[PDB]
Amino acid sequence: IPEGILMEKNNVDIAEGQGYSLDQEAGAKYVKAMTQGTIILSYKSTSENGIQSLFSVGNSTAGNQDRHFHIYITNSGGIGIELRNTDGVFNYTLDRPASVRALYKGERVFNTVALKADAANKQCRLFANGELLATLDKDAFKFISDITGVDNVTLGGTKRQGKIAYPFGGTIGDIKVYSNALSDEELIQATGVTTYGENIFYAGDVTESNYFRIPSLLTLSTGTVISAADARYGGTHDSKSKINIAFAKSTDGGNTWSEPTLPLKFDDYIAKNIDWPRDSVGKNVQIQGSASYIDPVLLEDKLTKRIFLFADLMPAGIGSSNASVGSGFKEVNGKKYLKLRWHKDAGRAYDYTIREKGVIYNDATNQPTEFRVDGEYNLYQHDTNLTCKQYDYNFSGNNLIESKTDVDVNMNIFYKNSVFKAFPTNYLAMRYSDDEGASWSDLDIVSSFKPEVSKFLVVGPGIGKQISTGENAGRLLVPLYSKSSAELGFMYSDDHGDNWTYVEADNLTGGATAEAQIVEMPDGSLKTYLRTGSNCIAEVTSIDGGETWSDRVPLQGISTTSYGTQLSVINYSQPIDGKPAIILSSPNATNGRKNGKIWIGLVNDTGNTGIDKYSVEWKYSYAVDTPQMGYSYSCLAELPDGQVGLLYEKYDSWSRNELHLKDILKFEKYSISELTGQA
Repeated sequence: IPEGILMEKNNVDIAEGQGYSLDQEAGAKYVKAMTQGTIILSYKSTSENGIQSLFSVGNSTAGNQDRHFHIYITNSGGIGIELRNTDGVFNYTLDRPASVRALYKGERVFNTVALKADAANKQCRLFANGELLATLDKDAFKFISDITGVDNVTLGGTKRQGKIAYPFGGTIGDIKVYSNALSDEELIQATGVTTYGENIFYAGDVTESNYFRIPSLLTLSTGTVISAADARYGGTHDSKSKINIAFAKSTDGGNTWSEPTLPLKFDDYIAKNIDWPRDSVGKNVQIQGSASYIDPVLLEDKLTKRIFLFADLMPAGIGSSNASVGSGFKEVNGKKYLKLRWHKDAGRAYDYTIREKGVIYNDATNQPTEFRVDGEYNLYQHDTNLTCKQYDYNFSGNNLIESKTDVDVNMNIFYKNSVFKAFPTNYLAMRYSDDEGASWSDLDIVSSFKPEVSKFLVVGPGIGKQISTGENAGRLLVPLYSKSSAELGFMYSDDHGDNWTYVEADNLTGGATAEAQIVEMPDGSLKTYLRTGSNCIAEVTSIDGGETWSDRVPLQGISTTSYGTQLSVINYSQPIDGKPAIILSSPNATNGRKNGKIWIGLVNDTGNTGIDKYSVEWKYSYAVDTPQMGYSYSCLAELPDGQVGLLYEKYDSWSRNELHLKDILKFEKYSISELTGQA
């Protein structure tokens, strides 16, 4: 077979279920016998068929339905290949969910994909839209030449017993089939021709994390747009892992973003780019003894121009699921202090406290020890910083080995190997900045108020809210949720963030994930929209600056799942259709986190007093992509121009089949014209 392009076809429209024969192409005889090679194609799918073959080569005869090779896409954005010659001979498969998309800003768009079958390296690699998606290594390398009785080369389907299976519908922009294995670099460039939206954080940036999750986006009063997200190092698992909070800002209306920083991070475990296994066994494994920060909330005090970053602080090996019930604080002399356990004492003997100026006290004797903690909660003994060996983590088969290295890091009270350990429950941490992230204040653990009866009290990720008018104008609020005497809760500050007060919003003890976001009504009253464990998004109203809240009321007309998903709801500065408006983002499917939509709700004044004064008409909905396309957590922001920015997870973060995916946190912008269908 010749060196180079064996076949090339451009602009082929394929009617759903019909396919397209490439058997009369001059090079079909070569394609039907490839020992290795590269296939690159640009396509636009207009079909909702579940599995759609883009290109295939195989045996179409009776009883030979398992003898073929094909590159396919799914209506949910997955992409993969199957190289088969019946299961007893070989069945090589490779895929990666949420790799491609179907629609962008109201129109079906082209995607560029590529498969490289590299005989020399006994390796197969899939690429899509400028990204290397997956790799398959096989000692017994196989390709088309190994399929028995190949009799066809087809576009838009796979011939199985004379029928077109995995029917594609749409257009094949171009397809090139090479006999040689092109370089990854060529394929990255080749497929990178089609990209939609942009990335703020990405695998390869200075955060050193391969994964990201939980978006936070906010436009400051100065015009600067800031963002934050979980930098998830050990795959995409929720805490009881190694996770830091990343931060970035844009000073050009969301066009370009600065080099990311890590304002909230721990160093007990090294921050490194690592490929987390996605096989049925390894995908479930997570880092066991690392401390972490998870779920960011951004907020600005428009009077002082100060910004705040909040996140859950998880001690080594802790996640909400295994957090100990308690506050993590002890009251001495009528004041609450963080409790500490001396590593040589009994497992549950927290006989010390961190008092004023970080001095650690022996509660029994009520005398200071020779230890203290600085503003970072790192330990000192007689003015010398204590240190401990940093951990590294690597997979040895399906086992994740967490081993010490020779690297010394400052010993923090939240580390597994600290001489003084904090109580194993979760904490609420925050830092402030008066220079838009150039520098941040010391670590402020504001959860002294954590109910002693609570298992966990965490934040509702996204952004906080400052009341702009009325009796409580200036008050800062951050949404919370817990497994306690209350589920939904809030923490507010009337002194510009210096001190915070906890508020129970209900009396629910089930501990469901009541993540919520807050919007302000024209008179300064507040409406909070939250996820529930029912099949609806709930709404609660406050008429006293967030101190008391009405009972949950279902948000009629916006579908969701039983387990639910975090949502984003924000105020918009200009009226829409002449009325005050709020904007909401959330996946709209009743099962699976998919079919993300942006809704616009118009505020109406019924003139009634209190709780029933305002009614929101959810008049517009905007589908971001096709129904099966993944969409999980998100955060909206009104950009300096009239646009609405959107930082979100373009995949199903609930699915156990879509864990540990890189490049899923996307940033997109929409005008009100588009959102309202005006275009």
